Amino acid sequence: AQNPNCNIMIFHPTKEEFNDFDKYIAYMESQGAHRAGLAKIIPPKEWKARETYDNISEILIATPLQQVASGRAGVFTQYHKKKKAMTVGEYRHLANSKKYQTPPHQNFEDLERKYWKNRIYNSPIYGADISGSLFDENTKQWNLGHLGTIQDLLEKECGVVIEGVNTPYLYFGMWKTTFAWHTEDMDLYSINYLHLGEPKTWYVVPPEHGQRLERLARELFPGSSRGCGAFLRHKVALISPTVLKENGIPFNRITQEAGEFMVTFPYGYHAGFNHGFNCAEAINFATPRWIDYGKMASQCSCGEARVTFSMDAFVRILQPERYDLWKRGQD
Ligand SMILES: O=C(O)CNC(=O)C(=O)O
Ligand SMILES: [Mg+2]
Ligand code: NI
Ligand SMILES: [Zn+2]
Repeated sequence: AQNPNCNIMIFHPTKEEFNDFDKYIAYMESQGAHRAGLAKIIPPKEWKARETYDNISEILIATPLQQVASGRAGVFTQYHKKKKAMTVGEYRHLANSKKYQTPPHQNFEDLERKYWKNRIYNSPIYGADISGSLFDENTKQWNLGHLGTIQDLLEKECGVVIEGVNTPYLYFGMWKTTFAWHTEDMDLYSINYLHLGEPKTWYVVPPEHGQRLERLARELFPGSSRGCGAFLRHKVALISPTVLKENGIPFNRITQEAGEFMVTFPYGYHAGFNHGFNCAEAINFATPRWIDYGKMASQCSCGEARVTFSMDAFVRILQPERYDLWKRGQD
């Protein structure tokens, strides 16, 4: 069995190996990459996502989110308070202000220490889930706006034609902006490209150990657990590496820098934070190996998780028994 300790693997494809996306994903899995839940892909040196980022300031963040924390430093929830619209140029200036900017630090480890010590005492503003792309249309390799769609994968594998579309999303971050512990909708893959700016630190639990994280989360967030049998789908709960180590949960960590891709694999729980002003692009995708994970994915039916139009069909075809109750949650 390849990668039996479930370490995060890092890949350096050549320009020739960068042509066929599906084939490279299947290669990475042949080497065991999926066992970690997360992999890093460093693009060939010849490749570029676009020529420059000099003209992005007029993108609108229509609903910036202020991430307000509650709890203790290592075990907290966050709620998202909606703020007034602002441009990317305005958001960048805000990120760089004395109130919100990255503090002085020695290296990524010192910054990680400061994040876990101090996150709860501040409320950084995140521009999340903005439909759009920063890949140039002429970029033919690993262009997250030109991937094969999940609806077409389900059709190729299972023969059933369904409605829905699959498009990318932009994330504009600042120091302390936080992504809570989650897997993807329907336990899909994700791919994330850091277009510009400061790094993003990731934490991940191997898929084969995801239920260990779920059981800890039910202990640590006991009212949320009683409210919903899949409450990590709400994307609000944080648990620090120190707490995970104290409770024996297997995990790994890695820092993504500008110019690098990360892939999350089906049922790989992940969480993390941004080091300073940055812009990432991400999208979900599927392969043949995902289909069995989709059939088994938990669902939020309490009504909190409220998700895309396209997830309807996935539930309807892969989880017909749940369909009824899950749709009660979504209406
Ligand atoms: O970058 C972020 O804020 C969160 N992204 C992801 O969870 C992802 O790509 O799967
Ligand atoms: Mg612009
Ligand atoms: Ni994710
Ligand atoms: Zn719920």
